Amino acid sequence: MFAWWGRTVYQFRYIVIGVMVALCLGGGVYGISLGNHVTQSGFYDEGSQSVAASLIGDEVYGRDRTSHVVAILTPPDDKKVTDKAWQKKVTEELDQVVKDHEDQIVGWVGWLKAPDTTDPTVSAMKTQDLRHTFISIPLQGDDDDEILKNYQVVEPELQQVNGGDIRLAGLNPLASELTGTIGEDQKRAEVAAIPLVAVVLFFVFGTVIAAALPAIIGGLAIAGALGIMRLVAEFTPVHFFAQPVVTLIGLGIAIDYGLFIVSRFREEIAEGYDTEAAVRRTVMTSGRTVVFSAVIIVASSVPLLLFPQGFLKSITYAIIASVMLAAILSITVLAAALAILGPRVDALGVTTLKTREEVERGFWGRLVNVVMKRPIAFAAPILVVMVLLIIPLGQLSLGGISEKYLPPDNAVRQSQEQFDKLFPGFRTEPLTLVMKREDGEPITDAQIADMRAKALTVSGFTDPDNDPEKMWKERPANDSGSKDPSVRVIQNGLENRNDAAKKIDELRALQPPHGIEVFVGGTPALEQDSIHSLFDKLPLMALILIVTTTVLMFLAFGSVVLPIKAALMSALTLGSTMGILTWMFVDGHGSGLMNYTPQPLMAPMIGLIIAVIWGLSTDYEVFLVSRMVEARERGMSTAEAIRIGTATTGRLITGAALILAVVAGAFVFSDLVMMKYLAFGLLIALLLDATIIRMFLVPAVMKLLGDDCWWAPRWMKRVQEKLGLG
Repeated sequence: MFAWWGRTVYQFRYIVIGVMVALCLGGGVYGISLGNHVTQSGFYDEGSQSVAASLIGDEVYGRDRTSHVVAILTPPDDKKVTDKAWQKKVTEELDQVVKDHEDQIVGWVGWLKAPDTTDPTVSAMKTQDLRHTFISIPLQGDDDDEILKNYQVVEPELQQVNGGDIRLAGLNPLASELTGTIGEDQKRAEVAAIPLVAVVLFFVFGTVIAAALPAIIGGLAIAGALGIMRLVAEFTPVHFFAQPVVTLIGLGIAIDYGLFIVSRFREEIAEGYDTEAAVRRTVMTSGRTVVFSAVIIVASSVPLLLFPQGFLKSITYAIIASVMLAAILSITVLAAALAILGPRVDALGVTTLKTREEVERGFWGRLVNVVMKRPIAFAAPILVVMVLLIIPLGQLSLGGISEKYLPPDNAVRQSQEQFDKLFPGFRTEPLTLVMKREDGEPITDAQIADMRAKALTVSGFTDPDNDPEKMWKERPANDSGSKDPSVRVIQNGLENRNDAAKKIDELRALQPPHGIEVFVGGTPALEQDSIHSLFDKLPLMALILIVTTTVLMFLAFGSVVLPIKAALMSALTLGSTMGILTWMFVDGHGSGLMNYTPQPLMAPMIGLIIAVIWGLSTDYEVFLVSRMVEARERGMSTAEAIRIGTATTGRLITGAALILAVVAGAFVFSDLVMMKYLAFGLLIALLLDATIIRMFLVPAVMKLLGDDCWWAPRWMKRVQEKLGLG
């Protein structure tokens, strides 16, 4: 099978590179337009009750457009907000902005439209000492995606009204700033990471042709994966965050796969085999490991499909479509591309821009004997430090998307927090009570006052009027909503957003008036319903994740003790990495150094970081142990097999982890916080596997385990062979 494709990729090697580089570059120009056909929704549970409350409340009442954009106006030269020459100037300029964009802006509403008003809520749009006043600029669009693209059309000219000084805040000035970090991070990876991965790719192969062939494989994968994600958008939507997690994870692993196929080809050439022999022998060993590695990532990422978050579903498609395409490109393009030029992998050399590898192979031979000869002295201090690193995980707070995902010194984050200080009380996240009747009959004003009465039993709901009768005010209705007599929602905020987990349960516990069914929604209910759905399905994901990666390793290796030693070791790296991230992102240790603000972690990010760490650390255990397993099949003792595998791999795995840490290191400088969280989640897990796990834990435990490392029952070794994996 793998042996068959060894020479089959050589008999037709010219077509194999011809069609595959054509599809990747073909799908590359198609995937250019992915940046347009991509959404931003998918963080809340689309099937929960709070979403139904939020979707029903938008049909009956009106979709809230007041919170789209808020601009804070300030008169120059310490003038107060009563100057008629300034009001006649900036109102003339705002009307000019709306007149120039009648398709994007519906019009602006503010205290400046009626300077001599009596409406209290329009009077609160101007502060006490004057000097400051804000407006609301509602925007056009059906879904949350049109409104953003409409905001980014008017934002340039809108920014120039007062002269240059308007603090644009609200939903869209933040959403444009949050999604705008993707351009910053990916550009940072182009100018500062893709050069650094060219140094590492060269300081492991010594030649131009050798160093550049993984970059060709990595480049085609991105060009190929963006085409498939562009095609997926033609049916179900794909999220904004799915594009970085290809540039981030896929680009770094596609080169890694290209680093073992090019290297094992160079190894079999240095042993004396001909070109067709090595091409036939790499795909039975390295090509077999690359394919097994890719299927282990898919095994780790598909349990995320059990989660209802759309944003997580779009990402696992980006992870599968960039990893499986990275393995295919390796035993296809890179197999043929190496078969075409043969030994000319080492032709070009450094000058067109052995003794160092043997002293490197020698150093790795020395260290493992030190570990094998005294195993418990290494396997015991490491065991406790790792368990000690899982202590901070007990402080796991889960919060929602907010303005504090930017650096604390950000332009828009300060424009937003300035708004909350100047005009308190306008920004609210109430819990809505979407009560509907199946009769299609008007809810009596008594039932409303009766449902409002039961809602008044729960303590901790903001009563700012100092009057328990002006609470649970009916939600204001816009013209765009058609009011069925059956649906009438009431809503009131909370005193502490931490109580939301508690009071949403009490609001559902309130016995509704007879005939009516009350959906509890609001953004605090949208969050606490998405948090709970994660933890109900996280155990089932954990089970499917562990049994699939372990079985896939038993087929990759030949044993059953190594697939369990791996999972035990791979659960240790998970516990330590998430403990540190909780410690440095929830408890904020090291925030001022990286410019972030400590805050609760986003709930779906917890599910993604698990499936990405486990499944990347496991791919490194297959990278390493598969060489020890191959040495055992040549008739070598356990300590001889351990020493041989880990020594002939200490430069490929060390060079592979640098390419991945350079790309992920170019994303730790993200202005978006949860990208820093994921980027650090890679380095901490990655650096822990390539040093503490590879060099000290797996040799000491495999030495302790001895000749039991390779054992597997009789019938199980037959199943692995009958699947053509012998």
